[PDB]
Amino acid sequence: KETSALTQYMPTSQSLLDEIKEKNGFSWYRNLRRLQWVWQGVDPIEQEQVLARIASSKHSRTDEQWLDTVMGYHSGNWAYEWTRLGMEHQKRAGEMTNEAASEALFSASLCYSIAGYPHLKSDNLAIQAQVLANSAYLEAAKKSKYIIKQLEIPFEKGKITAHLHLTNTDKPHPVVIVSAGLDSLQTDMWRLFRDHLAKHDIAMLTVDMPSVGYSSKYPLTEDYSRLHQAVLNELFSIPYVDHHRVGLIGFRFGGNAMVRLSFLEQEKIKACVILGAPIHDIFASPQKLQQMPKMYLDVLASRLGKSVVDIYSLSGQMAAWSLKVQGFLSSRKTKVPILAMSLEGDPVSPYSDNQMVAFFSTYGKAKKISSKTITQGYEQSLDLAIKWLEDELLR
Amino acid sequence: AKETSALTQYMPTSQSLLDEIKEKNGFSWYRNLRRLQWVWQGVDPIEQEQVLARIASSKHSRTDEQWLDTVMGYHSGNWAYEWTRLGMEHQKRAGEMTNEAASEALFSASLCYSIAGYPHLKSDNLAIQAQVLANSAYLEAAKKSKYIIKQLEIPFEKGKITAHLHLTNTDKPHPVVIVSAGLDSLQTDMWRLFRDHLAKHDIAMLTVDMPSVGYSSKYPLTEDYSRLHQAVLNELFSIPYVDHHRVGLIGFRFGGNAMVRLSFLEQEKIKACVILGAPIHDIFASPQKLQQMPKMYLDVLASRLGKSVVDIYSLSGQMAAWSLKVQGFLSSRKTKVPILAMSLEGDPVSPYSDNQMVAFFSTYGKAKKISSKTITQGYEQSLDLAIKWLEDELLR
Repeated sequence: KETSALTQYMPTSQSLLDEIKEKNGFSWYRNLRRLQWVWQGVDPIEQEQVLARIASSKHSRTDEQWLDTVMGYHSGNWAYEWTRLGMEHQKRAGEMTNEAASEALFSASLCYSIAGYPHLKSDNLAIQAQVLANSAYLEAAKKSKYIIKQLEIPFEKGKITAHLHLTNTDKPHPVVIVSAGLDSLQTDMWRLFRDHLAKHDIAMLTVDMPSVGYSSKYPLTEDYSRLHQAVLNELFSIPYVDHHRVGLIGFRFGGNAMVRLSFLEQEKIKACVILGAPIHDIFASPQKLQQMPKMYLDVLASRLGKSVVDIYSLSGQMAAWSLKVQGFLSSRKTKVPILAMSLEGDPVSPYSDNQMVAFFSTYGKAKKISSKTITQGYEQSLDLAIKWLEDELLR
Repeated sequence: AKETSALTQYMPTSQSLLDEIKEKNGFSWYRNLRRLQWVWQGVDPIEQEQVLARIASSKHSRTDEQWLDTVMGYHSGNWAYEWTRLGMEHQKRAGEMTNEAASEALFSASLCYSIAGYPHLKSDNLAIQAQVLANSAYLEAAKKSKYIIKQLEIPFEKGKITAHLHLTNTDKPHPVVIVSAGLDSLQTDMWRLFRDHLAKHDIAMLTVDMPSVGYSSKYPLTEDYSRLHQAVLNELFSIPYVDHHRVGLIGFRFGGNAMVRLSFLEQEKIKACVILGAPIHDIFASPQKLQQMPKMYLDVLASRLGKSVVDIYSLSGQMAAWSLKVQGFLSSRKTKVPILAMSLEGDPVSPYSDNQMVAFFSTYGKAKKISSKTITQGYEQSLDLAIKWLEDELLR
């Protein structure tokens, strides 16, 4: 029961899947995000090594065309190789100083998360890896000189778990609420804080979208930005944060959620940055959704709790996740300035989607993270985005 | 993230009592290591020593420096931390091994993750997450095993009961043994029992957590605490892999209390029952003895009974309801089920008088006292006696 075969599809969808696979010609089931995972903290060379071991394995795969589908839990297996790297980081933290061990443990946590990626609900190995990601992160916080508090907010018969990151507790700090993509965990953004936000005593408060990680028991529903509203409403009682200086950062669908929030809570938000967020295109165009890779569809099916999946039907009901169809991107612009960006060629977040967001935001801007230029590309774009958000917050 | 030994809340005079007896005993451990030796039969001695030395050697702050296993927080020296480290090593080695060896390394990993959470207190978050690691590793081990392990889900009281059916094969219906570990152990803690004992005669093992424990944590531990095992017994007719006409029961500690009770309630579908270290009457009928039990023992009782603040005086009084004698099972007529009741010499939880009582009220029943104090001899002897008793009835 290897990851890529866990999700079941209807006969006609199996045919569609086979065609998309043939058209793509990709050598991987999973969508590889090597650049982003490096930005998040994975060493390029260790990544190369892990992926090469996955790629070179002679063990049987679910689909030989997909290098990352070695079926048994042993060398070659995706979860296994990534878990081995995480363990290597975690072991080394043994006789290190607290700071160096803290960072070694944060790296361990990311490796475990990637090991479980895309985090399908039914994936036994991913479920276990998520635990490992969490324990590593909490061990890392134990050793860190920064303050990391795990907050619990009661909501709809359950509790929302968020992590607040502070440089100190000597005054309210402007705060940035962050939410990663549906296939990421809230503990995957330590670098965002340590290399950027921390530089100015700007706190980071991470939150899992409904159906993800700590929020896995909250269904998505049409009101998928609700856990964030809940969290926003609790800020006033957290003395270490300045609820008057709240910024937002959303990745992928988390970004879609941050835009919604930017309209719903217009008067309480200072600024917002979204990266690679699906805003309208993919959701309002059935055929486009019908051309997405199986991994992306397995995630959507898993988060929505679809047992046997019918892509045709699914592609039809997603239009509701379009912020244009919802009616946010049509009439009045939001007072919240929004910086919307994504890498060139991203089918999930086309340039047009981000142009839309900027148009309906007072002072909004849509930048395209370019390639071909390394020193003023990915890393620089991220940097500027970051800088701009601060300015809105610190100013 | 409170440290395990500090999670249970006691009323001032109860804490006072706890402090007097802890001071009187002068024990160096919160957790009962002697008790843990049942499960430790699955982990290598050299590894036990190494994990325990790291825990005891730690310079990190403890809730109580008298109890070596109470290092606070998730870092070196912490109990869950150290055992989880060993579990991870085994898990890593498994991926480099092949066949049965790989299977066994994952079973070792699973058992280590389980030990990490011991005694599995409800509000213990590290233990809860360790339980997830235990369950995931157990499932990966089953996938690698040549033996068959089926996770069953039985609908009950607007819920589901999760049980694991272990089989040597599914070529024909097999005699089966329903098992219940204590209130401080998980149903997945018994791979050894099946692999090294039941398996030789193709006897299947069906594990089930008692109410308030593991997979059955959401089921309150009422007075009818044998109901989940009773519901599982009824599903047997529908499981073609088992011979519902050849069913046995093995109960460990409080689990044993539950199997005796079931042995009286279902005298026709149960062909034999064995219990080890089961608290049948003495302790629950003596509040004075209970009041002197170690804190970990009481913490477990309080957690399973779902108490918010604990009053040892009232709690000791509440337990009388658990005596099988007080319940009326051990008083009138004998049960037709053959019950073997045993415990080790000097168990303050399961005295010989307790087991003699059970044997008396059992037709062809027998009580036995394992005069040993060493685990090596006490385990093999008691278990060897158990399997023999079961085989005679079940392989007939």
